[PDB]
Amino acid sequence: AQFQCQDDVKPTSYTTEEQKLVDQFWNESLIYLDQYLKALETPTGQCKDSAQATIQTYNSETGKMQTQCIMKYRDVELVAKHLKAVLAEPDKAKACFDPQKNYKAFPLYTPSAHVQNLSATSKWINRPLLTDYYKKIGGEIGAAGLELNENFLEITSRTDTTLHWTKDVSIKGLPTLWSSVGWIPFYAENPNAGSDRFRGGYLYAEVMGPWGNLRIKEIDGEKVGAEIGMTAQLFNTSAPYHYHHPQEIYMTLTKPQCIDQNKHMVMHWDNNQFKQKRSDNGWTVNIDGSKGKWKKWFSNQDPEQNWLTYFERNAIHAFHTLEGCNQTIKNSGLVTVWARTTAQDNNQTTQLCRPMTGAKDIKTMKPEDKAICDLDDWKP
Amino acid sequence: AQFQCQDDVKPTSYTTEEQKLVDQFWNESLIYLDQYLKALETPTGQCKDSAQATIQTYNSETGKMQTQCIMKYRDVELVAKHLKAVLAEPDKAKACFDPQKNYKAFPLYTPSAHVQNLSATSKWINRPLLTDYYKKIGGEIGAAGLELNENFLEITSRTDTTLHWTKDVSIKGLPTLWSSVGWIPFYAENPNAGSDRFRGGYLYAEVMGPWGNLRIKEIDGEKVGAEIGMTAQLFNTSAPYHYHHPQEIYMTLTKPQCIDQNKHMVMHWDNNQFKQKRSDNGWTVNIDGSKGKWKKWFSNQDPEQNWLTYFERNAIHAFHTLEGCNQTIKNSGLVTVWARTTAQDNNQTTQLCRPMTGAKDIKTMKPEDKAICDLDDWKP
Ligand SMILES: C[S+](C)(=O)CCC(=O)O
Ligand SMILES: C[S+](C)(=O)CCC(=O)O
Ligand SMILES: [Zn+2]
Ligand SMILES: [Zn+2]
Repeated sequence: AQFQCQDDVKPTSYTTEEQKLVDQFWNESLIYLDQYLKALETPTGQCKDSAQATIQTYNSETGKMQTQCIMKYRDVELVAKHLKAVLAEPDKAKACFDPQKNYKAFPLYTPSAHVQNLSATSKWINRPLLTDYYKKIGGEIGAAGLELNENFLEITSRTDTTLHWTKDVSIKGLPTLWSSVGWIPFYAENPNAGSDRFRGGYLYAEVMGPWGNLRIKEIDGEKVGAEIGMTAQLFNTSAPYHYHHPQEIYMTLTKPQCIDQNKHMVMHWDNNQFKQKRSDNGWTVNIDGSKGKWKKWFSNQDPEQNWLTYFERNAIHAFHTLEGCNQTIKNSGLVTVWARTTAQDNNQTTQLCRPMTGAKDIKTMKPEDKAICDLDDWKP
Repeated sequence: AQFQCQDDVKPTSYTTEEQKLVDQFWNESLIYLDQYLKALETPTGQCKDSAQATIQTYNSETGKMQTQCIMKYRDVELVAKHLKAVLAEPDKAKACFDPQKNYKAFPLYTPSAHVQNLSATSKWINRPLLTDYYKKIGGEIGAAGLELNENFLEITSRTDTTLHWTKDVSIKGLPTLWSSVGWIPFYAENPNAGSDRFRGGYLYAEVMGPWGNLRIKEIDGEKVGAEIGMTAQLFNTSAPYHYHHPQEIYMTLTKPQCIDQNKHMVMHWDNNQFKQKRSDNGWTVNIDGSKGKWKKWFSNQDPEQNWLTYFERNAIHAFHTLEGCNQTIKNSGLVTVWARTTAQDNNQTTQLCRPMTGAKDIKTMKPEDKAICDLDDWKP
């Protein structure tokens, strides 16, 4: 195969010792991507040829969850094809890999000195620390950011990978990877993202994709849409409803402490539980989960049975960690392997549904509050 | 100096070709022993006159590791004294060396044909192969033994000796030594030794000592206690707690792939973490590491910082390779330079702590399981 790297991949030269740190980063990245391929292709449930993914937590006509075998989607097929080419010619793909030590586009972080201490690679990369970031921010956002990042190892180690992975892909099994990838406080600066705790208590990182460590633009003339990484959301937080053009996959790693520790919702934009109105090149979708109506839209997540979910384009989705033992546990949360399949086409912006009532209660947004989602059409 | 060999050292005539093969073995043995001497005597840490050794991974009064400058121990001073005499008059000491080609006391092995082929000496010695030994045994012990011995060179080559050794003592630098010494599956036939994978996945060999290639009984009327060799323990294994009369020294060669790949515990018999009751001519020591209490007793091992440990008489110890990247790595383990200092006095038996109850299973013992150690007094 012929790899064309992204345009911000630059020639690099390392000392003998530095190259060992980069090679360990690369090797664990390759394990992550081989396990990712196996997670897609290994059959589960009643699917004969690939993994059974939840595509709607609540189908309006059936009143139950809806699944699909994940390799039925052409975009997922292409992700698998590109991972296979990467893994078959790793020396070629590695031309497109760098540790993002001097990445200028935007800041990338490491949670804490403790996390940094997990690997010589992470100490050498020397990203700014999120403990420093949230000390400067202060307030309730800073308190949530400190709770997550000062306890990041413990939160992210509460995982069970034994059923759907043949190698531990968590921070315990791949500590150089998790300690060295660029972590991003994606909601800390966004007032529309809801509560102070959710904004300070959310992080994600990208191993592979247009902004990750492995940045391949094309393989054999095909645009690489794969964007793979991880996410971490502190316990006792709720987020507003989300939607976006790119299709998205989540594999839950967290071993819950109670059955309803981690709940999630995904429903297609044209689901009859919502009200739709055509708009200039899009849809206005009204969501009304008031008076307990929201509860049936949310399903419990775990790393064995309800572990895999696939979001079609503009599907409405949310992650909810307020119920049950979230009111008593400590240093806990929701931790996933995350991906998007079409990162190089359409609009990648993560959109948030807004209060039907207005910016005023934007901070107290939960799944029971009536919301409005302004969807845009995508290009075929 | 005057050397008196052990009683099973016999005179043997060699052809010119055989003597050459014996000589190469002896020459690498002398390098191994000279490096051993330097590892004891070269100051490290805050020790001014000799190497800083860990003697307790967890002191109960301080809650921290405890160290000692290793030449403060009179038995270590005597190993150093006797190594110096060997190195000063190697022709005299060579009278007590033989390749154990026809050693009668018990079987000695070579891991595999591949390892055997690493040196003309080992091909000539023609030990029985552990690949053959474990094919016959079969089952889960045999599967572990084959995994270790089919991949012996890869496992034992994952070493970094640059910091504390001036010549590489690993298989990569002394291939005749490592391929020719007699390897022993010390736990393969011991039903008390714990899991089937630990039992098949353990090996040690003895260069110098009462059962080694160099078998000196006395130097200048002093009994030589020195017993020096190497150990290999396959990854993803744990062993029961150990104890024994002879003092013991471990120098870690494996370069870990995660900071917690290779963990060890050593705590003196009278450590207040345990409960002691005076028994007949000994001490009953009860150990309770349940509910995570064991974790603080175990320290990470590497060849640079926590590379040297010294076990006082009857000190409880264990080596634990279940954590972290042991759930992700392959063809890996823990490899050490091993020694005992008083191999000619008291009871040399390696003792194992047992499960607290009759219902408790040996095949599952891990550091977290309550255990009972029946210690015997030594002769002062
Ligand atoms: C925070 S991420 C990794 O951009 C994905 C968030 C989402 O849209 O679900
Ligand atoms: C003689 S052995 C097989 O090294 C005993 C192992 C130990 O007690 O550390
Ligand atoms: Zn999303
Ligand atoms: Zn021992």
